[PDB]
Amino acid sequence: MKYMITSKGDEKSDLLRLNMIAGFGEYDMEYDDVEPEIVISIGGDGTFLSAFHQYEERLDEIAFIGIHTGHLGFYADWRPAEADKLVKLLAKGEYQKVSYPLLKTTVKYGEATYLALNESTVKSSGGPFVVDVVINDIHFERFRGDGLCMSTPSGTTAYNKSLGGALMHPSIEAMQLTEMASINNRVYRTIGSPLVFPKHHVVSLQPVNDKDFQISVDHLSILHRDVQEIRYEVSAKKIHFARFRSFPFWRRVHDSFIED
Amino acid sequence: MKYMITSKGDEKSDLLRLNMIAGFGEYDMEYDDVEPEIVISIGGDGTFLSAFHQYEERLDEIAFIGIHTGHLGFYADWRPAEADKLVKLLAKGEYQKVSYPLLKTTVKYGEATYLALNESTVKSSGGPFVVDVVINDIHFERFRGDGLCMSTPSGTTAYNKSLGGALMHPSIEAMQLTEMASINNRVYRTIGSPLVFPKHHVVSLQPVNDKDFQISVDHLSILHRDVQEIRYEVSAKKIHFARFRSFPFWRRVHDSFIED
Amino acid sequence: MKYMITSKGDEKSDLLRLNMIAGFGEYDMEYDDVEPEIVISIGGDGTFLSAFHQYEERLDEIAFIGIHTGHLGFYADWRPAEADKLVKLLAKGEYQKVSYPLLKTTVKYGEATYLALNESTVKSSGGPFVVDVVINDIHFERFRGDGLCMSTPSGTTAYNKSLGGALMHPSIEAMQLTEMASINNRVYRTIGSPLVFPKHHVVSLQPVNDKDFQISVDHLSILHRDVQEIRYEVSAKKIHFARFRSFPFWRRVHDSFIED
Amino acid sequence: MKYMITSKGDEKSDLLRLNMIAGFGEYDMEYDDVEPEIVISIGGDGTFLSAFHQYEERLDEIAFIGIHTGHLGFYADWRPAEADKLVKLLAKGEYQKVSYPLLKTTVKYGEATYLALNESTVKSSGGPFVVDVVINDIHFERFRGDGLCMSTPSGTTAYNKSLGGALMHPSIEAMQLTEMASINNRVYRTIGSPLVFPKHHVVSLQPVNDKDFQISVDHLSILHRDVQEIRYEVSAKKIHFARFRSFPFWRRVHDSFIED
Ligand SMILES: [N-]=[N+]=NCCCCn1cnc2c(N)ncnc21
Ligand SMILES: [N-]=[N+]=NCCCCn1cnc2c(N)ncnc21
Ligand SMILES: [N-]=[N+]=NCCCCn1cnc2c(N)ncnc21
Ligand SMILES: [N-]=[N+]=NCCCCn1cnc2c(N)ncnc21
Repeated sequence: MKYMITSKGDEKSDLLRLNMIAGFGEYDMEYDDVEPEIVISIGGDGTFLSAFHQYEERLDEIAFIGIHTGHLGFYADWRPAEADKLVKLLAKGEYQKVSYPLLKTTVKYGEATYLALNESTVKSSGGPFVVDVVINDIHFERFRGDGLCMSTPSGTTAYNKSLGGALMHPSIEAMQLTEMASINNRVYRTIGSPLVFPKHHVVSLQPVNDKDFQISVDHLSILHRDVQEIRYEVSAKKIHFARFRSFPFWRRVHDSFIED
Repeated sequence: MKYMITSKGDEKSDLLRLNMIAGFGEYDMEYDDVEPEIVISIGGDGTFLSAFHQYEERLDEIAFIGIHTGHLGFYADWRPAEADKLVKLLAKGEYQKVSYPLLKTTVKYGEATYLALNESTVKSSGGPFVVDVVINDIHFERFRGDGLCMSTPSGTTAYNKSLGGALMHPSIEAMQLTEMASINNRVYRTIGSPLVFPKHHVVSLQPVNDKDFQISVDHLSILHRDVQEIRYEVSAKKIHFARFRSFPFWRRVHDSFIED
Repeated sequence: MKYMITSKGDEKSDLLRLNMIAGFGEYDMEYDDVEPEIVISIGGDGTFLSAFHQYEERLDEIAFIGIHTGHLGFYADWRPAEADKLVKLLAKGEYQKVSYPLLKTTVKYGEATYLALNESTVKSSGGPFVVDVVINDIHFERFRGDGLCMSTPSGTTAYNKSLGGALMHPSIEAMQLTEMASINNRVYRTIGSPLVFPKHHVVSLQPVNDKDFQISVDHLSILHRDVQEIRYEVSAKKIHFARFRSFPFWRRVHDSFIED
Repeated sequence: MKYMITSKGDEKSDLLRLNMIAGFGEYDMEYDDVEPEIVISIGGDGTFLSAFHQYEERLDEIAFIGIHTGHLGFYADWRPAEADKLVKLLAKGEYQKVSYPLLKTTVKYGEATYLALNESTVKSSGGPFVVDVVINDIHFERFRGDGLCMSTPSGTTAYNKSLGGALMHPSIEAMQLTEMASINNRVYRTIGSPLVFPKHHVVSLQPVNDKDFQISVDHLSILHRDVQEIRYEVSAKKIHFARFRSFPFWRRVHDSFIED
């Protein structure tokens, strides 16, 4: 059973990484960042996202685990001083795997798929943002504002939360769309409410004038030219976590936003 | 196969009801409001809610169908002039049944269960509303404001929508909690975001000073004294609709809030 | 120069009141709760509101001052341990007076005026809340929801803030109206945005079906039957504070909601 | 008394412009786009903003007037078919001038002032947006989100409205700040409520890491590097409108967002 460990690169996370590799050396555990089976993130949630995207082609073969050196994270939910007990149970242990749903983002020109852990956003490159929203091949609305954000269940606690979106429990295979500063007068009308779509529903964005958009998936932001369709749906692929303890999602929400 | 038809009582809905009973008389269809198998609502969504609560003890044995004489409703989605084609297919037809999730509300003193189609709300009888929120036996927050609203998937388009809640597709077995004018300063903290809970999750409300609350289930509002716990969870019971046509939930949302 | 002191009634505020009366006795300062010139509140903001409404017929003749025994308040902005220095400067001192705007609320039947320090709210007695909104004799909208709240500048930090309202600086003679869980579909339309009205603007509420409303002014809540019009405007009367120090309104907002 | 007329450039507005110049030729009215006294905008609100910024150095010497060829605008509030009656009263008439407040935006490096009619916004060039907010030389908060928007009274109906801001009547000399998708957890805290500042209050933005910002004034968007301070305050300069009729601001709000 192979493993690898990424670090935030600062003074604290690098020294915590070298002490776990030394601890993992007392066990016959091979370090392999090429085709690992246990990926360990040390730092914050952004480090976990980078660690996730580094191996998004082997999601079935990998069980993730995150350690937080700064604040408490939603994916990095392991205190740094608890690493020695983590190394012990992650070696000689069987534990159990927990899986979360993911978001597929398809872009067509005149196809490019993506996998997101938190959210995927769309904005305009310069001019005003105007798109028609199609839900299962039915025109629902014509949005105009700053943009739109489609979130995963676990990602509702991120950017989705800042846009008024609802926090969904990760056991629900769904995706949530939220609006960014839309225009609503007697002429232009958007729904306003966040929308939650189940598995096997397809939300499609279609341009109306400008065909250049600034699509961002998680932290990765990029620019697309002459875009024909942006296609959202819940991915069949799932991330796999490795849990040694009961840390409820609703408890992580509490400690992060209420008090801890 | 028995049937019954409730009416809004006005001049328009009563005459539409008598023309369907006459149409149903050409077929060997017995009218029975005691133990029917097909309940028909004529009027609005409020008439459908009353028709629902009139037979919430025979939900498996009943397939509902609603006709709207005023506006377009979410449960009453059949144009009045389409009643003759409805009577024809509802008699000699097999159609297909569609089921939505429901909400169970338990109240304990020193137990009383309820079934809601839209939402269940809690407020205080006079004084300020203060409750502790417990999620699966874990204290999540101490709310203080006007009250709280727990919504069903199909009920997100009602009161839940007015509170900033997200609109969920009815195929998702879940419930959504939304806040009513909460207080948030450096001392008192609520989450603010609407919360979506899956099946088999229990949200419990517990008093902090006053033990009298104005609990309302759908339209039925009542007052409870010396309350110990308000217990929410997704009911195992489901309502059964009878669909003769493709009318997507997202299309009903469009026609009701965008344009029609 | 006469004075009086009200108390929250608890063990802490009553003992703090008797130590100031003893301190005020070393000076030739007459205690008079009939026609005072300096009203002192000890406890919280609710105690200050009661102290305000106890003498709302002598607002020009009174300069208010509040002490907070619990949390920090917006009107009770004096630490309890700073009472001896307060008694000293309030006796032999000239200080300076600060004035805030107030809200006039007129109710007509088939007239009853009120003065509010924070806000005045309107709801329905049982049935749905439906009112037409008239602004300077021009029909602006037909509201339907839970109710409406009209706030004073200093009251924007209270109930107005919980309804999404903006926080106005008290030096602005204005009033702010905010909506309570309104209904908005393709048929019924409200503005949604909080509205800020200047001096000499009249916002009038007019019933549409039910003519019974639960009008509340600050903490005082009451019920009115067969109501014809609810009339809002900025009062010409102003409350008078007595400031010995620089405590900016924006600083009080910071300490109350950010950190202190 | 000189005059000039700008056009949207389309087929409809250009032909409406040439018919007014011909009408203004029957009167001894000199056309002068260098130093006019009456500026006329034909098209939309964006055309009025460009017409405003074309002469923001002669605001006292100019009384503006806008005609709308597309929708109804807030600054272009004159029906196209009413141009002949406009030309008549604008020539031989005295009318009356109406003045609105404006927003001053100062940027310092290691000064550049601006005048806005609607709003001024700040965002980050790439990285996360983090700024400290200083109000009259007092640190109020440390914002982190997408950005911030400071609005004028008449501009509250634009971008400010899309951010949850309140609509202020133009007779109030003030400015309103609204937040753009801020982050709020147990660590990072923003006020959330829109803030309304009176005349002679200074809101200052100060960077925390990145010193490059995408400042936008009305429609004009630009990029600033190595920024030290962004300084907001209500300008002493005021725009001057020329009104021939009673068109209340609250009525323009009604026709634009409710119905017309
Ligand atoms: N991109 N970036 N950097 C900002 C990272 C902010 C914290 N954060 C990242 N993911 C999150 C998540 N799923 N739930 C809650 N909080 C999260
Ligand atoms: N109680 N009551 N009367 C007011 C009824 C208002 C309309 N309405 C009722 N249920 C609804 C629902 N599920 N989705 C959308 N709209 C609904
Ligand atoms: N009614 N009551 N009790 C609840 C009192 C809550 C605190 N509070 C009262 N006035 C306030 C005000 N103007 N600004 C901020 N906070 C205020
Ligand atoms: N920049 N740009 N183009 C978009 C212009 C949108 C309409 N609009 C411009 N100013 C406005 C204002 N003060 N109140 C309301 N609506 C306004």
